[PDB]
Amino acid sequence: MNPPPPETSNPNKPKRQTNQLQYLLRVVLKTLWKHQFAWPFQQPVDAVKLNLPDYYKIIKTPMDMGTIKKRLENNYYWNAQECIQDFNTMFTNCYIYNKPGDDIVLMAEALEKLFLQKINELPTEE
Ligand SMILES: Cc1nnn(C2CCN(CCN(C)C)CC2)c1-c1cccc(Oc2cc(Br)ccc2Br)n1
Ligand SMILES: [Cl-]
Ligand SMILES: [Cl-]
Repeated sequence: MNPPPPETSNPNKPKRQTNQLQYLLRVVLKTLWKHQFAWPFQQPVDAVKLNLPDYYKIIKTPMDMGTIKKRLENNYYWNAQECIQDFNTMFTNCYIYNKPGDDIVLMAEALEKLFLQKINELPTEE
């Protein structure tokens, strides 16, 4: 069975809108989401429908761009580092579960390269 998705709403959690988080939504997330390789990463892994009974035995910190998108749109984060960590968790999970040269890994690698290019221009906090 699938676990509940990562949290995207939590009223008592401290949270902010910073200019860096706005950049992560308007530039970084937007760039990755439109890419031809984004689709596997646009929602949590459905281990039931993909017939992956081992996925959530192996991946204990799941993350995906649908969750990140909801977090950014709901202003769930305190800082940019927390969101950057979510992206890095997503990529790392893909590399942990899959094998070098798999199609999904080639896709994650292309998205990660673009991610790195965009976060190099993360603005100074205003
Ligand atoms: C994210 C993410 N991380 N890992 N995976 C799967 C894990 C299982 N793998 C099976 C084949 N291995 C054993 C060689 C495929 C990749 C996904 C994911 C998420 C949503 C859909 C999706 O569908 C596929 C995408 C591609 Br490209 C290729 C096949 C499918 Br099915 N994959
Ligand atoms: Cl399953
Ligand atoms: Cl493959």
